[PDB]
Amino acid sequence: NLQDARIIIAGGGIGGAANALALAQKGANVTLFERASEFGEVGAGLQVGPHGARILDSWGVLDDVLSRAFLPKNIVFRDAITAEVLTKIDLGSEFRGRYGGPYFVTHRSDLHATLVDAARAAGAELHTGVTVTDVITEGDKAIVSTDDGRTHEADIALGMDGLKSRLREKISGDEPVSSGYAAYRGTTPYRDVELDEDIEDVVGYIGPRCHFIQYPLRGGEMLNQVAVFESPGFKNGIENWGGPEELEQAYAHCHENVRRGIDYLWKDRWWPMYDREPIENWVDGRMILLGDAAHPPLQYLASGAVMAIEDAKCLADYAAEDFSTGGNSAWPQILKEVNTERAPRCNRILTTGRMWGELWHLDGTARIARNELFRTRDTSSYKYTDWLWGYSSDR
Amino acid sequence: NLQDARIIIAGGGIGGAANALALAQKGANVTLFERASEFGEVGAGLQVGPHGARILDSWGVLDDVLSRAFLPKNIVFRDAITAEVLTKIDLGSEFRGRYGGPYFVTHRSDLHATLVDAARAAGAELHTGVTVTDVITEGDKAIVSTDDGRTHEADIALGMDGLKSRLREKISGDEPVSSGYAAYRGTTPYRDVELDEDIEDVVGYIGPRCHFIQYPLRGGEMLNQVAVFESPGFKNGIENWGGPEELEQAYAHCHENVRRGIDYLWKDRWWPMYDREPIENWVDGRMILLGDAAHPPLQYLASGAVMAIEDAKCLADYAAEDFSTGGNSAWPQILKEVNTERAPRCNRILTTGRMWGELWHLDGTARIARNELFRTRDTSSYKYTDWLWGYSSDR
Ligand SMILES: Cc1cc2nc3c(=O)[nH]c(=O)nc-3n(C[C@H](O)[C@H](O)[C@H](O)COP(=O)(O)OP(=O)(O)OC[C@H]3O[C@@H](n4cnc5c(N)ncnc54)[C@H](O)[C@@H]3O)c2cc1C
Ligand SMILES: Cc1cc2nc3c(=O)[nH]c(=O)nc-3n(C[C@H](O)[C@H](O)[C@H](O)COP(=O)(O)OP(=O)(O)OC[C@H]3O[C@@H](n4cnc5c(N)ncnc54)[C@H](O)[C@@H]3O)c2cc1C
Ligand SMILES: [Cl-]
Ligand SMILES: [Cl-]
Ligand SMILES: [Cl-]
Ligand SMILES: [Cl-]
Repeated sequence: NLQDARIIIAGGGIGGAANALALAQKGANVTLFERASEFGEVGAGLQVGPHGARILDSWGVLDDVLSRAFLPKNIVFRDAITAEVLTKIDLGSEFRGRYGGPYFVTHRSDLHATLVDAARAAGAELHTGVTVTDVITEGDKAIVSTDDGRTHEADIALGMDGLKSRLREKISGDEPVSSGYAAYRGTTPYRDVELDEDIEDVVGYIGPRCHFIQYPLRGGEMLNQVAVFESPGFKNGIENWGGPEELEQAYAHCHENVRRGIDYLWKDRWWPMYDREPIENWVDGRMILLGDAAHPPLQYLASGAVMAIEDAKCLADYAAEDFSTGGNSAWPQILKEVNTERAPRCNRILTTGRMWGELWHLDGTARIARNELFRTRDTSSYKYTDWLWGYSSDR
Repeated sequence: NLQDARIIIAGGGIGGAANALALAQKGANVTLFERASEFGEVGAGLQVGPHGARILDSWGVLDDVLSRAFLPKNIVFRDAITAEVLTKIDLGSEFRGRYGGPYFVTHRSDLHATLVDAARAAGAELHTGVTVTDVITEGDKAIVSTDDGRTHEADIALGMDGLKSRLREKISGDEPVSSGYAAYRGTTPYRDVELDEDIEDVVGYIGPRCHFIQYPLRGGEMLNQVAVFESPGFKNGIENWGGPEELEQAYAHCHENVRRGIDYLWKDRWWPMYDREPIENWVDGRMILLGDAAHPPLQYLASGAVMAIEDAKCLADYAAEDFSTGGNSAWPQILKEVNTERAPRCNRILTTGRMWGELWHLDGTARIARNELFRTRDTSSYKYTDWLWGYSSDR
């Protein structure tokens, strides 16, 4: 356990919250600073495969998250032009047996609140409206600066300040890499969505230069919808690219079931999709980058928040194992071993995820090939998914 | 049979020769005019699947063609960058049982000579150094004009004057459509080719914007090699595009086994690859277009000469069936019924063949998808090939 340990976490998204929870459950003294004046997340869906669900269960929060989640029976891929089913991933008891938990979907806001509440309950000291302005390592401590003029001492600090991380600048000068794709979301009362057939699955329509995803939330009462498309504005240097004037033309070539979806999306806000090139080293002295600060992906594998959750589990587990015997002096080795375990995993998600989205967005003969590949696969095989959903950091 | 019938054939390529043979075997009076001063073909390979081999057998010439041919055990597709086997089409006894004949390869020159010799033996009157300058229909006869100032009367005329057909202008004003790809050939003494492993198959290396094919000829004594690549010169308006200064860069990204091949090719001559858009109607009065004049493909399905051979069989069979009972008056109906049977078949080859070559030449994620599609297929299935190799015109 981590009783005598002190950890400061810079950032209170899903990542920082999950780390606060995992560390406080080991008995660590955890202080978390969040920039925003309240804890919160977007009131729309995310997907959490068994690689995240098993970890939530270990922390004792999965039952509760599920009480407010939805349990899809399958992930279903459809052609966005014809609406034809291409393939399904069965998320039933064999899936759950194999991977040690369910594949679920829920509101980001609910998952985030659940984590924050559990971290507090476990002893974490969370602070809102506080920005971490610097982290340095001096001797055997991290020294953390905040925007109220204070400095704080801890054993280690976690840089969990997201895609636009400034703490990352201590290690890398890279900038976010634009995908040229933009994401829109919507949640609609389920019954207000014009549906030809009801939805109890995660449905992904994949088409030339676009996709469209639907899934139920909150026990089937709401439908989450997500539209991702290639922005022509981006290729022309528009700074504020991907705006809603692009949506109608971006989908004009798709099936009516996809085109009807667009009307339900929120149009006041969107998410231009960026990632970063993979980096191996996430550690600067007694600071480690985790979550999107270390490994921000494009969302094709629906695993960014899951990776941040995995990060928490690995950090807490490896530290509790080694700090007990080696104390504070052991922290740099612990960070190194966490980085060595996590980088190959997460960097494969970044890179493979780019290829996976490309595979979705093919046109022409390439689309013909992709459709037939999906149709004819051995659905009993897990070779395309075991690397993702079957990973564990357990040593 | 066709005893009282008179047919004039404009063109003496593989198509015209095969039609001369098929018609003369039915007892028709056949006169064939060829522009060139000698009958001949290129001294390099072509492939003849069972859809052509069965027909040659019916005419009694397959045994003889085979005595000078090669019988590959498989068609083998390899990735042009890695040289990895992707899939094989087994050409063994089950294949031959299914499709009614062998898949063989031979010299174009030999097949052509064999057909010409057999057409002569069967009674066809062949003439070299004679160009057909016009064909018109007057009453119940075709009237054919030649470049020695003569005119000739027949019951029907076949326009078999190739990709650059002028007779086609009677029916369509279309021009050849450039693929932007160019083909080079070579034959090398088998033993002079630097081979890591010996070849007893048709091998197709398929890569980004290029392919490379090898197969043995003449009982394994020579190796046929064919290089097809996307010409940058074409996209820049070079009239004489696809020249050999393009070959080295076109293959630079390929595996050594492909790159070594280029040195063996003839560099003095090449074949810029054109086809035509499919047309339904091939008949103008008592003239019918057949062979490349009617349906010139890109060569990805290795079936252009085979289609011309099929044309001959259908024409001869359908005419012999109906002329016997209806005489000369029946010829326009016969041509219509031959056109109705042949156009959907051949036009599917034109169109599908374009998609098939595109499938070969994919890059990026599309190539990744295509490779995996090929690898994982049900090799016991014939669904990708029965339309091609299992067709018959028999009614
Ligand atoms: C359209 C879309 C769909 C997605 N869907 C899925 C999905 O289905 N499943 C999945 O697992 N993932 C998904 N993701 C990925 C997931 O959203 C992210 O990977 C994940 O939320 C990252 O969490 P984080 O805590 O590392 O970073 P963030 O969520 O960015 O949190 C960083 C926090 O740090 C705060 N902050 C910033 N700087 C400072 C500072 N200096 N001091 C203090 N606080 C600071 C910010 O206010 C923010 O609260 C998706 C992403 C997108 C864009
Ligand atoms: C690189 C390449 C590879 C190929 N490989 C294969 C393969 O493996 N298998 C396959 O089956 N097919 C293949 N083909 C296709 C095949 O070559 C052609 O489809 C076929 O040869 C066409 O035969 P044809 O008799 O209709 O026309 P052509 O071969 O063009 O013959 C037309 C003839 O008419 C003559 N002529 C022209 N105008 C006149 C006139 N006015 N009067 C008299 N004579 C005239 C010409 O001199 C010529 O001899 C390939 C083609 C290419 C380019
Ligand atoms: Cl993601
Ligand atoms: Cl992801
Ligand atoms: Cl051809
Ligand atoms: Cl062809």
